[PDB]
Amino acid sequence: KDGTLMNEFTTPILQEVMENSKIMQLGKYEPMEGTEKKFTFWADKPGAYWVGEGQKIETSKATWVNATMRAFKLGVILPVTKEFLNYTYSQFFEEMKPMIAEAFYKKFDEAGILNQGNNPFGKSIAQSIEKTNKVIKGDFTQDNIIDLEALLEDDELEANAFISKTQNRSLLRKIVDPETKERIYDRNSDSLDGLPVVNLKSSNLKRGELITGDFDKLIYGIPQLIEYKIDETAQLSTVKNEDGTPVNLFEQDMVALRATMHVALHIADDKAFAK
Amino acid sequence: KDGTLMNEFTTPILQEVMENSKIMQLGKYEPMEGTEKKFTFWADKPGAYWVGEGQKIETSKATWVNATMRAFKLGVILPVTKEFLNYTYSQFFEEMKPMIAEAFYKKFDEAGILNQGNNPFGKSIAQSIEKTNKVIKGDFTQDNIIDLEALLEDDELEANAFISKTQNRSLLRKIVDPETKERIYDRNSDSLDGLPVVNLKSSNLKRGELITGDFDKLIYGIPQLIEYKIDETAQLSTVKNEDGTPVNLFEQDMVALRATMHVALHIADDKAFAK
Amino acid sequence: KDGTLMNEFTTPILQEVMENSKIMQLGKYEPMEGTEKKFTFWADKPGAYWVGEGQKIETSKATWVNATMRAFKLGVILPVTKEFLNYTYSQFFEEMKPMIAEAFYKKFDEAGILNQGNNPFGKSIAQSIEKTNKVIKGDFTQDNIIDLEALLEDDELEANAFISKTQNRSLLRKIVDPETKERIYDRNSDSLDGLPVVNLKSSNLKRGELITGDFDKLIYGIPQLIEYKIDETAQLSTVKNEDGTPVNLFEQDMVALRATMHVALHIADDKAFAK
Amino acid sequence: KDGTLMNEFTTPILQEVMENSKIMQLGKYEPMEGTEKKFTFWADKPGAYWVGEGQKIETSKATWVNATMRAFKLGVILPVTKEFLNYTYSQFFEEMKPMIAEAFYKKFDEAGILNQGNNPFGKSIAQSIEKTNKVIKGDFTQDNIIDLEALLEDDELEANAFISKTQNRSLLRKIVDPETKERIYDRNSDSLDGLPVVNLKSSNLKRGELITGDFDKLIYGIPQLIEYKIDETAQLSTVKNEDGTPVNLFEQDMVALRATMHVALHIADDKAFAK
Amino acid sequence: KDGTLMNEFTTPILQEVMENSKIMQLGKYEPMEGTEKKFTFWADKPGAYWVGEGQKIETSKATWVNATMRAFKLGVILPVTKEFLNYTYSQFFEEMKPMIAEAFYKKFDEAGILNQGNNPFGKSIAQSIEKTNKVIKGDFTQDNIIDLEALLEDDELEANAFISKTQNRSLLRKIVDPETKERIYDRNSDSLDGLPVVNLKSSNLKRGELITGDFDKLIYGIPQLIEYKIDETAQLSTVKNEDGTPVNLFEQDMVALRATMHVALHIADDKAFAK
Amino acid sequence: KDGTLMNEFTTPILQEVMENSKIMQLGKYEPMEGTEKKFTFWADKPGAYWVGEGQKIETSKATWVNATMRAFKLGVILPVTKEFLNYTYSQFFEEMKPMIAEAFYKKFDEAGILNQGNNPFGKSIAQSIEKTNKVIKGDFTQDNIIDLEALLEDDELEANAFISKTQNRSLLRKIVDPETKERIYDRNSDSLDGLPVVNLKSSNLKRGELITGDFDKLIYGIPQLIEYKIDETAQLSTVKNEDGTPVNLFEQDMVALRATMHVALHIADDKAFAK
Amino acid sequence: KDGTLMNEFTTPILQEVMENSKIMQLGKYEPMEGTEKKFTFWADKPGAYWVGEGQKIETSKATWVNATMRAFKLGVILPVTKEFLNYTYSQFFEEMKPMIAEAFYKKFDEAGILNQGNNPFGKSIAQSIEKTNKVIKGDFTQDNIIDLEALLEDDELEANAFISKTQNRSLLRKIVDPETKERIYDRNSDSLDGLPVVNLKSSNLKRGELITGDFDKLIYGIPQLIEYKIDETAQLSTVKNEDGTPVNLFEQDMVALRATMHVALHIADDKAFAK
Repeated sequence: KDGTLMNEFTTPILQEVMENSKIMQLGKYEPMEGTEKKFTFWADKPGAYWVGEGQKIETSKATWVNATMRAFKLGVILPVTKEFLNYTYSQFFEEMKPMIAEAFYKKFDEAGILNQGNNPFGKSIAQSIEKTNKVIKGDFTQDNIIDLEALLEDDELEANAFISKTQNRSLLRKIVDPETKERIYDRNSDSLDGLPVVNLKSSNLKRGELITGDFDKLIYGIPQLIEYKIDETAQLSTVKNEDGTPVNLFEQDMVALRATMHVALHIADDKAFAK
Repeated sequence: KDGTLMNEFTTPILQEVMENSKIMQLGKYEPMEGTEKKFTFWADKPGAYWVGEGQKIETSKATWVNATMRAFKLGVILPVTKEFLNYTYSQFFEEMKPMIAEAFYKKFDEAGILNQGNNPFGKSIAQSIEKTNKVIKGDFTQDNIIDLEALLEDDELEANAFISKTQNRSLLRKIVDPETKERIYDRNSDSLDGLPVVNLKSSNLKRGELITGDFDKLIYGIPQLIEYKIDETAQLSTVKNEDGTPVNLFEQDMVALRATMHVALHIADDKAFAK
Repeated sequence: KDGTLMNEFTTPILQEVMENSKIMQLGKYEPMEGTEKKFTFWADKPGAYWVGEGQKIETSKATWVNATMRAFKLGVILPVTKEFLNYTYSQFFEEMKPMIAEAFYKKFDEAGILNQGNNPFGKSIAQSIEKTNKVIKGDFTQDNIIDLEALLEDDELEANAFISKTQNRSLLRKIVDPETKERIYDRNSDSLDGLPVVNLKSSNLKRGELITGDFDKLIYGIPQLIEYKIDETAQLSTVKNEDGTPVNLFEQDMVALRATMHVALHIADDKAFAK
Repeated sequence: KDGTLMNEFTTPILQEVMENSKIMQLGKYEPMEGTEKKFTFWADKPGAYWVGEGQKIETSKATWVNATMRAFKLGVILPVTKEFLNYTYSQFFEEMKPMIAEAFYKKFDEAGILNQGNNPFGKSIAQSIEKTNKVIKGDFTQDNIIDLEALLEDDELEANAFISKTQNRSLLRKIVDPETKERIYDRNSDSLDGLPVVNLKSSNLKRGELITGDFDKLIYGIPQLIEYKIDETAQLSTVKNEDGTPVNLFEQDMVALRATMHVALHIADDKAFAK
Repeated sequence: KDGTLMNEFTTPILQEVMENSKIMQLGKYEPMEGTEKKFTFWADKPGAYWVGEGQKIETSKATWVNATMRAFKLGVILPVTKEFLNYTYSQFFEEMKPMIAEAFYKKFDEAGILNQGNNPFGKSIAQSIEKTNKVIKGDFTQDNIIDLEALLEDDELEANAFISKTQNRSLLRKIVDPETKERIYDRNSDSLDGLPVVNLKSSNLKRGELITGDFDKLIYGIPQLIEYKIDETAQLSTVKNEDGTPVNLFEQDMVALRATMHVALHIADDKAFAK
Repeated sequence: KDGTLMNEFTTPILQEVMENSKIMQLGKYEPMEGTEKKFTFWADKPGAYWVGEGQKIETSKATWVNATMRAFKLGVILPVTKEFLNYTYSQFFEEMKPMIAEAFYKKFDEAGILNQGNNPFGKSIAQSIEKTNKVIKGDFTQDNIIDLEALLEDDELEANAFISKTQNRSLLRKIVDPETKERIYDRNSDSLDGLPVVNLKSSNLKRGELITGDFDKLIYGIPQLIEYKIDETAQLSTVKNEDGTPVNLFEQDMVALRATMHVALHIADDKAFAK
Repeated sequence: KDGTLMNEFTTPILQEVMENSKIMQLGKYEPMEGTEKKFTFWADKPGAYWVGEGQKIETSKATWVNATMRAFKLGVILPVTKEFLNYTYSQFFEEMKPMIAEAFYKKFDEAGILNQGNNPFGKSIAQSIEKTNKVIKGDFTQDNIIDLEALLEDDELEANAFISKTQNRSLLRKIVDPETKERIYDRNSDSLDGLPVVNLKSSNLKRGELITGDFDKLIYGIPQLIEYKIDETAQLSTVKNEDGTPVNLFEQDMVALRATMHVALHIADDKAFAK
């Protein structure tokens, strides 16, 4: 069990959607360190004569919580000896240094886009649904999607683009208005009211389109580094038993990433509710 | 509390609120205390040739009380001490003068278009609801929006621009007529039915566009500051707080912007009512 | 009486009603001395190898209408004495030449609809409704508006222009036809109706919309006149004995305009009535 | 009694009546005193290796009628004295020859296109409605208008041109269709039907479309010279007493016209039903 | 009595009906009256370590059919005596060959389009509708016309051209269509559902949408004059012979046409039915 | 009964349409039986200054099917004696190789896209559509057609064209989009949204189109092999009766062309709702 | 002659009428439609070194009343014929306009000072009767005249000149008493209390002297309308008595002016009372 030589390559199933995950979130400006904060609150009070009204404005909301990339894998442990012996599995791990790094890049944006993904904690849509009642309950319609865009507009803002899941994109494109097109019906993605939609692969989102405005994407950069020591799930091949093993044999490259997502005031959400 | 070495940042909202205050209201400039407005009506003569019938009416309108801009409080006082010590906070104090100037029009629009803190006797919606009930009850529709414009135009007038809210912006986009697909909100130009309409973004207005013809903007400018003594004083952790608290040293920045608005006694409104 | 300063004079409202009055109801500015005449001829015969019988017609038309003039009188009584002392009241009567012109144009255009002073041959709409039925009680419809235009087109000649009030203009824009291409509304063009529509603000019409074939308008009259009262509506100033008679006046400015309205053969009529 | 100086007829209805009276309604006009039209019916019979029998016969129909425009009575009698004295009335009588020429077309169309105007040697829609019916009377609708074209195809198998009536255009425009085309005419389109035809003035027919395809209106019509003796109607009063009609001195212009209409059993007529 | 007289017969609208039969069929001319075959094709599907099993064989259909063109009877009896004395009636019988050819095409088309026309064995419209429900029963609709083509597509056959009638053209135009464009009878291309449709004169049944795929055109030729012996349709006393023998009279003018048509079960003709 | 030689060949306008069915689906050809496998996402870490997660996906995919062109005997029994004696039926069996190839393309597509056979079985497009439940309930409408194309583009890559069944193509031709453009129809090439829709002759597919772009199509080659010794009996008789097929010359040739198809869950299809 | 005049002469004692014009002066001259507001005293107190406490006040004047000068009665009618015929009397009427200008100033000053026949509310004697009486009169005395100025000084007001009638001037200057004080007379003008004062020609009582402090002068000019209309209001006797109707003949000129005197808080006035 676990240890066979065979040619394997991953293509356009998850890696294609991974590269555009944070770009769909619209990461306006990438900061060096997690210290980006908004200060303006805007204060004024109108009187008439012989009166002095006071005004105060001071705010700071910085986002800094690094999320690591994938370490040495249990499946790659059986393939590590195949990497040393054959050229096929070595090129597979070298392609993984970009493919699985993109998967770590995908899950980092998914932490903000979905509440179930916990890494950044208190960022984008994950913080939006809990703090503000922006999510519309029920079936996503052409009028309901514009009503979802109203929730993003309610906090003195405007929605840029709506992030769509693999199953949520079908339900959004199915709905069409009484007279207006709404569902595009040509080649382009179906718009909620006017703004274009971008696809983002998610595990939590199934029905309804969530829209994000201004939430920054800033990172140290998801890389790859070859190492000998990594503690995870135990793996054994022949004449060996592993219980507290980490440093003994090299399985896969311990990739390093330090990513952060800037928190927004209000971002739109949509979900199907049944009782 | 400390309050030292901080970077002040402004979000893209103050620039939009300041420009739309008088532009949506169509406030004509007048260099006088209060306001003066005129209205005239002439009479016609009979069919038979002998003598011509005279008597012609002349009516005048005036507005009172110009709302003054609010001075800086304890929040800006903590930053002004940092402005004297640090180079970065010194430019922030001058930027605070410009931000409050934008907020001065924001309070003027709240007093002008809405009845949130009425400084003038005719406050668009307050002038409508008290004198002539032209407001349409119920949900906003494309047929109902033109009918709302019909309510203002019936009393010898014409609808120029409908003041849009944050929730009303996307509510107009959702609205569509039985035959006509026109709504105008997602596009660069937004109109109620045909004639151009600008968004006001007010705390008092909840849902529904409110049309208005002519108004006034007088003697308005920007904040004048040098050295000011506070009267009431907001509660703060930094520096001493007292009942008769004022500062001789640089802490508070004074403001000077007085403006008054006149009503034509014919303006439309829209609001949702529960069945 | 009070008195008070005139300050300023309005022009904005009267300017729109003055220009559109003569062009309304398909107006023709054709020069006529005293009265204009129109004639029509008809013949009918069929037969062979026998005596022939023929017929001939000669029609006569008359249009005799007098000038519309208005003095300063009881209406501008507080401004008549104020003309000698204040600069605003003196310039008011000179500017009233264009304001009373709007009133002189107001009665001439209203005579086509109905009006109190019927200078013309009855009324261009009332005599047309008595000759041919076109008006329907209830509510004006978009399909019915095309039928109303066809109602004038059926008798004698095809209709070109449809006259409408300010309240009717907003009501016609609210109305939409069964086909998308058929309905024009407020969104497309200045005119709501399909055919050429002219705005005429009058108390006699008040939401009706009636069409006309072809009617002529001939106007000639200078606005320069000054005399010591003739009509006398109400007493002025109150300081001397005896009040009522038109004898002895301090200041009065009269403006005359002699205009004759020529009757059309066939026109349309439409009015709304509550059930 | 007493008529001088003033002359010239405007002729608003006579100008358009001459164009589409017989020219639009009928296909071709081939000049003859008694024109004859022919039609052949082909025979066909199929069988298995036997003799083929089938009688084919050609049926011909002749049309001969002379409808001349007569010299005018009563009206021209007062005008003849004015023609001899004044140059204006003499030129008016020569222009009346061209006006009566249009009236001769009006009398020809009344008994040629319309049902029973002068009843000039039968034919017209009157012959079609009595012998073969083909009218299908009812309410004027979009389905009923197509049924009029279908009635011509059911009896003779020939497509018919649009109606030449202005009073029927009012009933035609009021009709609404499920399709976007609607078919209304007058507002933008020349004709509601498939083919294009101009509306003509009707004296006998009140309401309903007069659609006819293949027809013949052969004519030899021209204005004739005025003679000394004529008797038709009322005699004119002057210095010498006269009661019996003979003219003697006064002259009225006649016309020599021979117009005939040919039938083809393909004409549409609509009539309103009320019980 | 039937008196012989010199008269030229008109070609009328019947001359265009000749080309309709072959154009609606859209089939190649076969060298002789025989048989046309079509393959059934297709074999059993995929399988490893298994038997192949049998496949379908080609099936031939009957293409040869008996037909006859009728000769002129007692209808051309008065014309035969006029042919001997005058050159006009003699040239009329030679020109009647083209008229008889139109009748010869009319009999062939009547079998393919209708059940009332009896000539060909196994009617194209009648037998196909009886064997399988392809023809629409009830009200004529634009959506129902596509449904008739869909019934033909169920048997793996695409409709090339729709068989149009003069009565059916007005019925198809009156039917409401979901599309904003709308074809309506004929404009330039004339389409029933999508592809181009040809008009055909049909006295039998009529007033219903018909569609056709591929029907055979066959060799026959035109008229062959002999002027001897006849079956005799009308008996008469002096104009025609009582006994069917014709003796030596040249009223016969024999015609030769033995054509045929064979088509697959795809063509269907809709018919109106009363509830 | 009766196995007589006819010496007649039947082909074209049936075999040509079936050949373009399976190849138009667009898939990469593979040398041996076995599909290309792709790994599905590697797991990621969430925390900083910790061990990190380690998991990688293993790729798995397979496609194995051996297709064959069937040897005919059920219909080739009479044709076997005709092939051995006459050159026409012998050349017909060689031309039947192109007919069997059409069946080989038909069986490859019908098992996948329509699930008529179980050749693909596991990797069948219709079976995958049932497993995914992406099918739209109801009639094939313009709104449903755009939703069907979007259903594939949401889950995976956007499909090129929706696979038609000719009968479904005609029903979809009746439906047209909201914008001024007809969907598919019969202009030049039928298209669902982008690329040209491939019509496939199917027994299972009748109404509703399935959209698949990334579906594999691979074959061993073309079907051509020798004929020797009888197998699988359906019908065999001429002079002596037989129960089981053995001995003598073969009726039609069994031909080898092993084809297999792999799927990636893209097809959706549409089913009509019945109550 | 009664009405007829040959030689016209200028009016005697012209300097006395001009002296009354200059007498109506105490508190400047300002031209307006009504009365202009004059600000209060506003005093300030020294108090101490550090604390700065004072007072500021503003007073307002009510805007009312304007001047008028009317046409002369009876005597003007005699002068009307003389002015029209002779150039010398016409120049005398223009010189009479300057004499009536002196009378216009005389009327406004006299009615304000005595009898209260002015339109102006609160002036000299009318101001004393409404607010507070300063001096009581019975017998003319030197001590009583000094007490009148002391009564005005008690309400904080300094008098510059005491205007009085010609009958009261001699009584105030010279009085039989024990000791005489303050008279002047020989220097420039006779004094009542101890200041130089001008006497005005007015219809006033001989017993009782009046004193003025501050009263505003206002004017709009003199002699505006020269040509007179119909005379009816004035009582005429010369040449022809006018009561009802009168032709266009100028008798006397109409003069236009506007006067309003500012109401003083303290003004001295004395009125005679019986014992």
